[PDB]
Amino acid sequence: LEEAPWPPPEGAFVGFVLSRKEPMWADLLALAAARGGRVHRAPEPYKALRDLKEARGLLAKDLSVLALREGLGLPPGDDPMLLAYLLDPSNTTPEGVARRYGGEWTEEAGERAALSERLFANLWGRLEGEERLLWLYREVERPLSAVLAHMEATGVRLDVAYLRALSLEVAEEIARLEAEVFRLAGHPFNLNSRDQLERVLFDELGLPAIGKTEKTGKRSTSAAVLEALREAHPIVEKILQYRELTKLKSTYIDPLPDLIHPRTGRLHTRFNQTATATGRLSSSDPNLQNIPVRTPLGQRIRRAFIAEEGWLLVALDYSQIELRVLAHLSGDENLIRVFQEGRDIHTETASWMFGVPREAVDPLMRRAAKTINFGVLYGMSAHRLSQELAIPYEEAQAFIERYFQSFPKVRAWIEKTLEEGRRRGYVETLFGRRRYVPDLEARVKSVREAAERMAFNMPVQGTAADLMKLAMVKLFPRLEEMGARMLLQVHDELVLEAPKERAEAVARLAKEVMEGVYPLAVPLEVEVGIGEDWLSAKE
DNA sequence: GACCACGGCGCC
DNA sequence: AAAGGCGCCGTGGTC
Ligand SMILES: Nc1ncnc2c1ncn2[C@H]1C[C@H](O)[C@@H](COP(=O)(O)OP(=O)(O)OP(=O)(O)O)O1
Ligand SMILES: [Mg+2]
Ligand SMILES: [Mg+2]
Repeated sequence: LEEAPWPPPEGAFVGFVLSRKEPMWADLLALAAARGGRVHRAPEPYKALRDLKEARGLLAKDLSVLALREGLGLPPGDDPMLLAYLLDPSNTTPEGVARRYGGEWTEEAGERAALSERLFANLWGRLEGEERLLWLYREVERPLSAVLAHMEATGVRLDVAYLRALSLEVAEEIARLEAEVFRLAGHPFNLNSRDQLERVLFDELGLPAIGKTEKTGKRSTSAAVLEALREAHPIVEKILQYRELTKLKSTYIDPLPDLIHPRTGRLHTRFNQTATATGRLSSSDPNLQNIPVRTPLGQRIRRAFIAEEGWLLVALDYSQIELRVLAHLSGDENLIRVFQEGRDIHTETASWMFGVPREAVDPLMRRAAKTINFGVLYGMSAHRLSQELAIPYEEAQAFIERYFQSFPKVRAWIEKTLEEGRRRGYVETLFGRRRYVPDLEARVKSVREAAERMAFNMPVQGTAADLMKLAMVKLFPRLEEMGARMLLQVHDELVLEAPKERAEAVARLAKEVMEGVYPLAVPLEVEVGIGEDWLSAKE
């Protein structure tokens, strides 16, 4: 491959080396580009960044985020990772993709640029005549990479001093709990070691082991086990409380304040575009899609995510999105009329679980009801239904005679979905995103049945993901116009930041864009709230 | 220091 | 522990 002096012509493919994976923290070690049988290697990569008009190549978005960090608008364009991921969503890393589609992912920018060029050639050919995947690439994934780059580079503000104070308070409560556990154990041990805990609970104390761990067959110490032991010894309660606190402390309270960026004063996640089997995004480095919210301490942590001075957070959450998608994908009339009319199913379940009027339902009672209706839907055991409801098997089985009894075409839809996955080797979303599920004709029931659950979940979860992504693509230019920002995506929700004076307008526009993204046989409802913090913006 | 598997658990 | 999708923790082990 011919070496030519740096600058490349327009439309060249880029290769780059980062000192580390996170583009907001990374030093740009090298930059190169490829076109027309020439490779161009940058003498000094930061300065060489100014010459490009767009990031075109493997991991295009990551380079674009680093460009934005440096005050440059270098939007991501074609990325062979996105083409390969649409073909087969197990194409998630560039190591894998290079080997599969015609090269080797090295640690050299020039080779990486050449690799991008020839991988795009090959992958663009594989998507010839794959009209619906091409639509997803042009209308969702490629434009979405730009949106996510802005989200990544913008970050979210975090109340740091508040989290530091919270840390010292939770440290004292943890100390209280561990001292009481050690007394009840009759000795101190490492309470964070589940192996040590196993021996204390089941050998030294006499408590009955319920279940076993999956890979190594040890006696389980999980919450589900411990809940069934909640009055068989006073120690179990303390352990459950200790687990809650140390999880939140070790994962959220302590690490997040140390991740504030020195230039932005904000906390920056990565939104991974080729990481799931269904077409959802993921978030990492720090994961901001699992910030807690259920428990009171969880809520305290969520209040730490705050609007910039003079701005408000706007949180928009789709209501019962997968259930509405199912009504559409299947065509079940009784499910369609429930949404056409305007009933609630999470609240319907909660008021019958807890045995209270509907007016007496609240947020945390609906939390319980989400394990039940989703859980039950995607192939839950009658037996486990009994456990989390905490009732007999006779009442848990008859619920899956009622949750299903009314809806003939859901069953027919699952079965149709499974038979097509067996035939074609893949299942698909409403827009034709594929997941290959090979184990549907496996000869071992438990493997076959796990594969089935995965297979009929994907059109549902994947369609909801497609809708949210499309909604993000259309919403983004409208917010830039209003001087507003998109901060986070959490599967079925978005969090925006709007100047105080334009917040209510932003809220109304965003809602309307999300409700009418792609009309279905049933309406999409979005709940919206505005606030100084992430918690209060939903309440 | 790094990587990994595992159990465990946060969110959707 | 009991018939969906993730990423990150501490442990325990390894190199
Ligand atoms: N426990 C779960 N198991 C499987 N899927 C889940 C679970 N919790 C949530 N999801 C999926 C299904 C939801 O439609 C989707 C979005 O989550 P979420 O907002 O919490 O519930 P929801 O959209 O159905 O109700 P709502 O928004 O009205 O409170 O993610
Ligand atoms: Mg939600
Ligand atoms: Mg695991």
